[PDB]
Amino acid sequence: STGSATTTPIDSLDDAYITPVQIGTPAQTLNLDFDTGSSDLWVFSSETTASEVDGQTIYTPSKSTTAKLLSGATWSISYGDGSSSSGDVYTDTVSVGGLTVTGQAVESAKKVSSSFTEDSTIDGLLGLAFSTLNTVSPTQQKTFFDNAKASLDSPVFTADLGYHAPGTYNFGFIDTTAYTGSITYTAVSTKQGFWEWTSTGYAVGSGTFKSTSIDGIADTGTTLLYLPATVVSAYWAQVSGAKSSSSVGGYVFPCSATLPSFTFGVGSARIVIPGDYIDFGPISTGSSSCFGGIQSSAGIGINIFGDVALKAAFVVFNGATTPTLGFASK
Repeated sequence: STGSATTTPIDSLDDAYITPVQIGTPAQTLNLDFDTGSSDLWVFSSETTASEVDGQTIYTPSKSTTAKLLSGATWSISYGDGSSSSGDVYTDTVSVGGLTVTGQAVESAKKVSSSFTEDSTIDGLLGLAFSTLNTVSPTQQKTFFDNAKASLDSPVFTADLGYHAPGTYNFGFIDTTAYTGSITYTAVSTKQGFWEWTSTGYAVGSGTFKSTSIDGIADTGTTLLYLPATVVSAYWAQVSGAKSSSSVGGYVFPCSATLPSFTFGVGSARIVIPGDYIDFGPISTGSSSCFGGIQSSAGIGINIFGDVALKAAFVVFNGATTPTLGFASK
């Protein structure tokens, strides 16, 4: 089997991407944030505290003839941005782009933090990291990809995120029309539960490539590119007027600037992020100070190849017995 679904930016900045997902019988379609940095499929629901729902579409398990309470199971998750959610668990039928899993754990939110409530466009998350990170207790549950893997034509999914445009998540096949050149594969460590790999270095604009190992994670659920302070300083030093602002929470730059590109290494191959992809617009409405799309990871504990980086590439998440990651230009 295979599946193919379009993923769409939630706003004009590409702050995140939503993909429609069919849950239950008859189908209830929710727009979920596919997140290769976590491993829980959770949704706004008829059980979510009413004051914490503001425009989202909800899953109502009582209206699904295939829903079943997973007795005793609870979940609770906290994300790197300080947001969180928690609740109980049903199993139900879940379909993405024509690919159907029966018995998928659907984590029903009883509580969500303010940032989820405040984002009316995201109805929940669909985790695509390794199932060892799933938070369901006392019986950990499998991701959608883990459950579908055996049925797929090939045990892979691909992320093709658009810049200010829709893109595609495919399951079970590699669309050879969706990228240019060849796909360069690189090793993955699953020891932390992430799609964790080592970039071979970077360049800023037309500058020379610096060969240096950068361990980080491929994370479709993080907006920006978070890299070591040395790398980020070298990038922003090429932008007149750019500075790190403690009050804003990262590097800012004059909105009148033209930003240089940023290149990262994948083995001997190179992925070029155009400068425009690094512009996240005014820090507040009407400001001439703009927020940078490359930020320091020094306070995180891990480097994060988020959407800024991934949307410059066609990315293969290879879930073979030994997982690997593939990157191609497009």
